[PDB]
Amino acid sequence: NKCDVVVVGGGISGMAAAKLLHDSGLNVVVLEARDRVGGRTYTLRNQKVKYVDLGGSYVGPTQNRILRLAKELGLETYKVNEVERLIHHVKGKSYPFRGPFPPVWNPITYLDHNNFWRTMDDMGREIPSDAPWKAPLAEEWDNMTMKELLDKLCWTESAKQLATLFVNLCVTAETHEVSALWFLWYVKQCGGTTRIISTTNGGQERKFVGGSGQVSERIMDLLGDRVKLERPVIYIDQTRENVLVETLNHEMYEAKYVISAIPPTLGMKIHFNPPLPMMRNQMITRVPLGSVIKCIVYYKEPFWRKKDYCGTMIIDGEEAPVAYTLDDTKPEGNYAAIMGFILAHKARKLARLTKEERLKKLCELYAKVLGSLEALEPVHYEEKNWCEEQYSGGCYTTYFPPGILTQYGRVLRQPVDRIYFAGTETATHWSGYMEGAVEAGERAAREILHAMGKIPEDEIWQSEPESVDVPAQPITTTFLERHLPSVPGLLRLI
Amino acid sequence: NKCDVVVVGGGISGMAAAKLLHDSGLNVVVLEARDRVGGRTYTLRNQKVKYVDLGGSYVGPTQNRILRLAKELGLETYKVNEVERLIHHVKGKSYPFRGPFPPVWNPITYLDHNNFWRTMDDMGREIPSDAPWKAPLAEEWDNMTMKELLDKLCWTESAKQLATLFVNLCVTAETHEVSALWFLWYVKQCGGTTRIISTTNGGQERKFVGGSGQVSERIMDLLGDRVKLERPVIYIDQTRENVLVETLNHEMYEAKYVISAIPPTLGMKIHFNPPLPMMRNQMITRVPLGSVIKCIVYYKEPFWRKKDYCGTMIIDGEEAPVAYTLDDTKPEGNYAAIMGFILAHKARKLARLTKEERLKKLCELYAKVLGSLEALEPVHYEEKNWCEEQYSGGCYTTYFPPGILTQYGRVLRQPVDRIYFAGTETATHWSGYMEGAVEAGERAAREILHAMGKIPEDEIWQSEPESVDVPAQPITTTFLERHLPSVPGLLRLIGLTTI
Ligand SMILES: *Cc1cc2c(cc1C)nc1c(=O)[nH]c(=O)nc-1n2C[C@H](O)[C@H](O)[C@H](O)COP(=O)(O)OP(=O)(O)OC[C@H]1O[C@@H](n2cnc3c(N)ncnc32)[C@H](O)[C@@H]1O
Ligand SMILES: *Cc1cc2c(cc1C)nc1c(=O)[nH]c(=O)nc-1n2C[C@H](O)[C@H](O)[C@H](O)COP(=O)(O)OP(=O)(O)OC[C@H]1O[C@@H](n2cnc3c(N)ncnc32)[C@H](O)[C@@H]1O
Ligand SMILES: NCc1ccc([N+](=O)[O-])cc1
Ligand SMILES: NCc1ccc([N+](=O)[O-])cc1
Repeated sequence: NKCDVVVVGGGISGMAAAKLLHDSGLNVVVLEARDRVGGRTYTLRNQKVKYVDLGGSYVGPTQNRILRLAKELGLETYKVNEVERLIHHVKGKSYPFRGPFPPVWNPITYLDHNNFWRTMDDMGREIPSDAPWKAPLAEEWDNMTMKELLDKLCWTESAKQLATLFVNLCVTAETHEVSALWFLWYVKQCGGTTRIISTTNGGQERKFVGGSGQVSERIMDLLGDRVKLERPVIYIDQTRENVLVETLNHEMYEAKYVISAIPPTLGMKIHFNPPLPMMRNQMITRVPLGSVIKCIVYYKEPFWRKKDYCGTMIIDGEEAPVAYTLDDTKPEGNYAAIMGFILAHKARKLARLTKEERLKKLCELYAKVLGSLEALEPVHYEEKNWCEEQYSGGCYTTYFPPGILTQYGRVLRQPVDRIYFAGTETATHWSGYMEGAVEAGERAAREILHAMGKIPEDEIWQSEPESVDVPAQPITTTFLERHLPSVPGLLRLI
Repeated sequence: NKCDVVVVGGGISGMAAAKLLHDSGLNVVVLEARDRVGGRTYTLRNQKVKYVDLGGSYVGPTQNRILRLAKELGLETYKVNEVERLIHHVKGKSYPFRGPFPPVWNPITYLDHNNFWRTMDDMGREIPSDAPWKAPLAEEWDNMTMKELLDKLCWTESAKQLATLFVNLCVTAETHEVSALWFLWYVKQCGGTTRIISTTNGGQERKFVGGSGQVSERIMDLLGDRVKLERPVIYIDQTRENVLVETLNHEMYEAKYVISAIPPTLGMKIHFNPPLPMMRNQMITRVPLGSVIKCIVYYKEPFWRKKDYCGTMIIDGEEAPVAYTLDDTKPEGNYAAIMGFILAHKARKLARLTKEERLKKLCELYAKVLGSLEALEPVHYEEKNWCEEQYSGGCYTTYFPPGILTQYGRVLRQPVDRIYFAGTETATHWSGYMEGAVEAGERAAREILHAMGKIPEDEIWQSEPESVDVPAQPITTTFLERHLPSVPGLLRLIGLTTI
């Protein structure tokens, strides 16, 4: 029944908010729709895999909040294998390489690739992390898809194919589905292209020993009986002195304040009294999540390492079910595995198959790309299609179709009376990630502390000390990278 | 508690489904979220206006199902005033005209305008009404916005400006928001550009005497206590023998079958057990409704008619709050009024103002467009912002952003076990309209009758006899319209003789 704050949603963001409020001495209740916490993180345990992250998994330098929270909970990280060579597979052939970016030899193609990445970052510098709709060319960029941008920018099919894969991998959506403004903001707020795509020194550097699901589980342990599982919220009534929150099983909860820590569009599952203001009412019908199947194929050994391949594959083309893989082998060197993402329209297309059929397709792809018959002899398989999840809507995160961010973006984290908005979608740094989940949860919790007169306005947004365990190397460019001309620039010079 | 079919939603589609089922001898219940039926139709009555439609209103030739349903309920139509001249207001000046299309004098601009409309219809012919995703270039067209299509097609700012206004008016959304495939389908399934934009001989030809909301009200009267108001559905459980439907006030309903007659995205407000299949799960988060404020300004007399203006204004330009108006005077000639739409981004922008501030802006616009100081002397004002409606989501209808119709379109009316899908969005002829609501409601009811073994598969989709009261003139083109070149075609012809 009665408490200080009801938190709707027990993913990382809701759990982080609840923990903060609880630690401050308030009485909190977390209402969670599922029979588990973790949300878009989910760690499966069985004897075959020991543990595997079927949802959110990777953390890296500059993600200091998730690192701090996890460390406090007694968790440790290990490094994703990137010792040996990466592979770029293009037009049916594998090209091994080192460093974050797949190399390019054709000079014209080199100029075009260089200019594409550079231009993404140039554009991003004009986009405020906390208010992308304030970009000088906000409307122009918002009224275009990433597909139109790429069509204008890329003078080679090669650069355009890699740019397209980059978009599909980053936001699990097609270039024609997403706003140019939103995508450029998305990249910028993760620290730029190099940081977002990198394993070593970027977002995919590390995983948690034992799985990321332990973050939400261990907070649930701390909160004890304050977490209510299988309590989908159906109704929020703000017409009276105390906020009334009702669940599907008819339980009633009364609080001074509410934190909505669910994906924005999942706000649609709640009936509001009084109705939401017009802008939020429409916003929450305009913001879908992307489409992905996360697939993990297990092998007797990490055989790719013997051929001086780390297990990272960047795989061009329509025929490939999976466009990106990483080595998912345990730090001990056992439970050898390849993690792959089936992205965007392929998730939709390949979902029609059976589990066994998808396994076979992945193994045949990997055998080709790795040039290894050993890829054809899997010992186990796990996968999760996030498109089927009623209480997620997709993965990894919410994307903004053209026109939406400029028109509706400002209401995303705008409080509605006594409802404050957490969830990774509301973060300003690594929004879309576990890191942004923590930022948003703790910020929403502190907005409530301030509303209660407990802290100054000054302390709502709080900086994070850099992790000593995962230090960040700065992102550098070369003189030639900075100053080499684009394709049209070379033509203007001619 | 127990019945044959629960219908979720008491708008025209749900009411049409419920009526058909009831007439066939089944026990039906309608569960309606609001304290009223009608949904996206709403007829306000007070002494100042007598009655006024604040939501859906116009019907016209080829909309035979809504016409038949309304006639059977004892309703009559009247013709929207189009006796005098229409006005096209462009770059601060008004140009009166007759006929559906605003005329163009510059022969280059003339070629461009002609080619634009022609091309919309050309492309539409390639799109099946019942399966737009089967169009030969479906993916190509779906992966483009209407803005990109317009940028490629229109060689003049003049054609591009009018085309933009046409999209905004038709689907209450910006050109950059909507799929080109979806918009081309949407126009084609209303019978094409001429039919959709026309008053005389098109969609805006007529209104119902007394308001469109009488359609839903009169069906409610027929069904009696079977319509439950203020019963928003929160939960549908299909795990057992009978389907279980729960409302917000905790009432339980058990049925053999369910019809969902709500806007597709509003399916999100229901928790499903078992969960929806993956495609529908994601589809319902991908399909927003448009943005509109419908505004009616009342005057002492229909003074525009004295100046040989019928009251239709097509008003281009960012500064104009309202891009389209029609005369909304009663057929008796009293309660003189102008209806105008505030569309898409302007609905969002101008919603920040007060009602009094919006009235002032509209009057000042109308005075300018009509060249009439009388427009500054309104006697009354009514308006409705459909963006604020929890149980509509917007108006007039659902639009599809780029990429969505080809990926998700096929599940829109695909049954989910014992749930069948009605609502205007699922129609194949005049989807988006009251007409499409009737088609979809009755088709969904018959899908259930067929499932029950009561009718053959053959009878699920049923043709409609043409109205005798509202006959449809065919859509014609001229020889020149058909064969005049586009701008680039003229240029190709020039480059050819220069060799
Ligand atoms: C799915 C996924 C995500 C992911 C990714 C790969 C996949 C396949 N890889 C990631 C990675 O490597 N590194 C990273 O940092 N992030 C990665 N992502 C995304 C990441 O998992 C998410 O950003 C993060 O988990 C989001 O957290 P948040 O707390 O903001 O949101 P959530 O996990 O969805 O939690 C919401 C909870 O709310 C419950 N819910 C939903 N509706 C209700 C109602 N009505 N009532 C009560 N509770 C509700 C959900 O069940 C959920 O638990
Ligand atoms: C808003 C609008 C619409 C409109 C238009 C102008 C405006 C401003 N002009 C039109 C016109 O001139 N001619 C025409 O034919 N159509 C026009 N439109 C669109 C038209 O009104 C709609 O196409 C039509 O009314 C749609 O009917 P349909 O039956 O398909 O859908 P609905 O009216 O939205 O009814 C849905 C009902 O469901 C209830 N609801 C919603 N959620 C729930 C839940 N969870 N549980 C129970 N009931 C629910 C809604 O309250 C509604 O009554
Ligand atoms: N959520 C996992 C993930 C996200 C982004 C990239 N990337 O390369 O941009 C790789 C992997
Ligand atoms: N829903 C009203 C309406 C719809 C479409 C048009 N049009 O011109 O295409 C006019 C008015």
